[PDB]
Amino acid sequence: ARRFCVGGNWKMHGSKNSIRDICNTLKGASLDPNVEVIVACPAPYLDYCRSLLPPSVALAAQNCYKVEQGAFTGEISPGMIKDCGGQWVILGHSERRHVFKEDDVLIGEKIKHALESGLNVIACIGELLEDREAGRTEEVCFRQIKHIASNVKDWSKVVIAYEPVWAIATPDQAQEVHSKVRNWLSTNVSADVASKVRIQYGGSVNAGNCKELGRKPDIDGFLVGGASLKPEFVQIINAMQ
Amino acid sequence: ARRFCVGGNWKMHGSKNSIRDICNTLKGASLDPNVEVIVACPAPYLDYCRSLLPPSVALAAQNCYKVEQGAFTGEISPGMIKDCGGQWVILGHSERRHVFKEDDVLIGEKIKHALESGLNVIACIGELLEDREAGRTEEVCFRQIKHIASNVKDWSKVVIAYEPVWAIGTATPDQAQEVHSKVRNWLSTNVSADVASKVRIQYGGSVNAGNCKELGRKPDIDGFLVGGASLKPEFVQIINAMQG
Repeated sequence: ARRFCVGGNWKMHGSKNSIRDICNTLKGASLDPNVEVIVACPAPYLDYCRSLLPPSVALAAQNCYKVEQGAFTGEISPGMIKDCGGQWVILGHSERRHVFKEDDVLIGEKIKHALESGLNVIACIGELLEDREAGRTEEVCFRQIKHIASNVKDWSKVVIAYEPVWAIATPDQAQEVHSKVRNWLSTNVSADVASKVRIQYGGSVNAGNCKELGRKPDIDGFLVGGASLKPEFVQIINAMQ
Repeated sequence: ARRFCVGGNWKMHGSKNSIRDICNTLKGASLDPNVEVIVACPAPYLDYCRSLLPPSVALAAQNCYKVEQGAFTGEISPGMIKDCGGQWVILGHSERRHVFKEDDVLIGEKIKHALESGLNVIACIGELLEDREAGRTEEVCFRQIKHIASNVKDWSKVVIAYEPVWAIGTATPDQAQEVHSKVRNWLSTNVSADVASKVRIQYGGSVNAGNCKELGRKPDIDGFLVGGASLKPEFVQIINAMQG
């Protein structure tokens, strides 16, 4: 009874002409109504995308800071994001964690502030290649979700995204991790919450494997990357039709 | 004679409402035309500020990454900045360096990419209180300037800002002048006399309508990189620091 959720993380890609044509494709396509769709564009285009996006696609930012105002050059707040039409924010993404050194406590605080600000959150987790080779997939993923759960009061506003960053994985391997994460939630938070929380597959998703990955009982959607910039994103959204 | 340059770094402040007021103030203010003015707003408002800002104020971003495109969630590039009306980018700011651990080589690569992309750069340097009270204000400021100079081939596109981080955590006009002076000498001997002669070096310490006038008269201080005051009406008076 979990609503399939598909997010598109454009990452550091996009211009006014390229974003516009992606939006036209979205609002001009037959999208499965049952699906909750989200796209995350670069901060400079937030207000712009919101004007071109159909009401069936919610707008997300790719990151934000843990406070509303401050001497933090280069940082944006949940307040600015909402001010520009955004409703979601991606927090804890593997690139922020590994390339930009964002630690669990910081991510924890960002999630807490984002939520009290009225923003929904896609909280990301994932282990590195070395973590997996050392049977540390669970130790890493549990510790990361722990810091997230600790900052979530209303789970109806967050979606978890699992990133097999170690894969730079099979539908079977992804289902296993999603399964364990849900189990962690069920025993450490509540059965109620574990049943309703969407866990998106943040691995490599394309038109060729979306239907199989989506059928997995514990996979409730995707956090798409490169393909979210292509027409192929429409097929990925319609994975469960 | 170097052209006085005043930058306004709003940092993490601003809403469509608040930003509209500041632009209207600048648009309706009486600004010394000799001054080159720049304001750095949060990335979400770039396109918005450009349409409300008078042609006398240039638009800047508060940061950017080192590549045009890529798998770097949360990062923006010089290309997007320019696509939204921006002409400048602040790089190496004390907050990025210390709060977000941005290091010298990374800042160096950003500066080189921003420049080749057609963007002007305000490159920041500054030592911590630990470095100062330890007698290494120079060794820190020189390392940073070194990594900056190494990635600059057209100095006409760059402005350097000095941040007495060691105080922004009180610093007199005398000590500020001494640092700008050493930095300029570093450039004169390690880059060229010409470049050191023309490069603007802004004071990024705390600037207000109360000190801007005497800080500006310092021979080696060519402007400011204002913080909190750039959100208030006094920013106008700071821009007019050298007026008569």
